[PDB]
Amino acid sequence: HWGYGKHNGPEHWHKDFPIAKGERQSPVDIDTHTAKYDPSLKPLSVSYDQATSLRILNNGHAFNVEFDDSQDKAVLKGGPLDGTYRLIQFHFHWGSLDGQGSEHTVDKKKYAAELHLVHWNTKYGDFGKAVQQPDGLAVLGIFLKVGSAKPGLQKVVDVLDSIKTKGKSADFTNFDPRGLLPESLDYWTYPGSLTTPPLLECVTWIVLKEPISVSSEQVLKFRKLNFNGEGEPEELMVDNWRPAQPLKNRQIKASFK
Ligand SMILES: OC[C@H]1O[C@@H](O)[C@H](O)[C@@H](O)[C@@H]1O
Ligand SMILES: OC[C@H]1O[C@@H](O)[C@H](O)[C@@H](O)[C@@H]1O
Ligand SMILES: OC[C@H]1O[C@H](O)[C@H](O)[C@@H](O)[C@@H]1O
Ligand SMILES: NS(=O)(=O)c1cccc(F)c1
Ligand SMILES: [Zn+2]
Repeated sequence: HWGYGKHNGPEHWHKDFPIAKGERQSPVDIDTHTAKYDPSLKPLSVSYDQATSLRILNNGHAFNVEFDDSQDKAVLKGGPLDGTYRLIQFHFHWGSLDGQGSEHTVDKKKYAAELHLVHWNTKYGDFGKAVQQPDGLAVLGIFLKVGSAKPGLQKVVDVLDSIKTKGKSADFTNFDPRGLLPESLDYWTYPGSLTTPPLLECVTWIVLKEPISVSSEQVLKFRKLNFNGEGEPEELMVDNWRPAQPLKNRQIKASFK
């Protein structure tokens, strides 16, 4: 099964998911000097005040915080997006050390981790139909650097001991994802893909320029999770990131002059 190890990691994925070598794969390096300000991008609207979180799950690759997406609540609109995209889950990618962990890079810089808030285009009715469409998904990506603690992350940190191994879940109601955002919504955007199998080319990426700061202790607790299930040999859940992929025939646009 796919994973991040030497024998099943990103360099192997193409054998079962040939789109891994496709024309709009993610992540990419964001060259900040070649990214061009796009005056046509509409204002971005992150509207999370009515979000309904439900559960946190260790899926053997990362942990997902899942949201009720049965009606318009937490939604992402504007920017490059045509229509309304509903929040379904967020998760992170992170490293074994603070010097790596992000999927996107900024002028080749790797951050300690990267948060992905995943949304699907409501015109397609359900996530499964959305991932059959070129404009089915929008992922809001946020870099994490290590410094001061992020208060809005601590509830996540503090529940991880209850979902240590693959297949474990816990109730995670009444969590406010607004506490994970930076101050500024300046962003870069480009068309890409899921960064894990099945690597589907359905995503409008919106990557915020301003990182959030998290404490060393917060990210260290991410690294205590396990890729394996209960009773199996312990494999620490670290380095669950895909490296940057070829930009090919794409341009990265900036929301800011
Ligand atoms: O409890 C987390 C969040 O859930 C939302 O549904 C509420 O409207 C917010 O006020 C609250 O902060
Ligand atoms: O032909 C000129 C156009 O080239 C495109 O590649 C750029 O995205 C546009 O910003 C530019 O106006
Ligand atoms: O908001 C997410 C979670 O935070 C804390 O773990 C609370 O104890 C729990 O009740 C809540 O579900
Ligand atoms: N890492 S990611 O591209 O955000 C992603 C991968 C797979 C499924 C999904 F909903 C989101
Ligand atoms: Zn992701």
